[PDB]
Amino acid sequence: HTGGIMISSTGEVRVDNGSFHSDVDVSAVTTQAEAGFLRARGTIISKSPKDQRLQYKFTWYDINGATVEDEGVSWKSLKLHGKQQMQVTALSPNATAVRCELYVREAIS
Amino acid sequence: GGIMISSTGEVRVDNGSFHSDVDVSAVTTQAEAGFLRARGTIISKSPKDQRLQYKFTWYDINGATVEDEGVSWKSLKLHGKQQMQVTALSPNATAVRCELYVREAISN
Repeated sequence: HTGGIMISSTGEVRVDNGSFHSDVDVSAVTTQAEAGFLRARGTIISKSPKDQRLQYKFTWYDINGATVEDEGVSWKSLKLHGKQQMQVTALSPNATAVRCELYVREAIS
Repeated sequence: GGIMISSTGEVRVDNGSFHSDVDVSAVTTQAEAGFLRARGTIISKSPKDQRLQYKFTWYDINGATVEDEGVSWKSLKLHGKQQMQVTALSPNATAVRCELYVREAISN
């Protein structure tokens, strides 16, 4: 038995695997915060009717591409209801961070 | 089984013995002989050979699809850690934007 996955260049990912169907869009940007800090702003949108549990976290990078130590930050759970959008945010852990990346994980069934 | 998606375009799937990992970039376009050339990069993030399929879809000023007879899903082989640029030319002058789509099958 097989399923399928389709990815778009805009960040949309859909999975269709037997009775399991998900369709989520993930994006993030950094905005300037105070005292030389950045603030990550992410958007996670479901485009499918059934509730979907997922987890997310941001990671941070400096000008060289090195990962910036981010103490006490782990994967956080969300239940996205059908067609719900959620906004997620994180303050940079130190002023050397120039960029963030948002990761989202979901269980395929 | 699970999937991980990133804001920089990575999609990683792990499902029993099935494993895939790729990154799909944003599309850029440029003018070319009265048409637009679309470009995207697909990057392997696995040390093993992968194969997937891709297609470009074109849109007009209002986001209506600009029908492209004949052109559909195409195969692409990616050696471990290889980076491949894929490209398409606009079918006609009403096309102003393009999106790149990538698909694969998953199993157990």
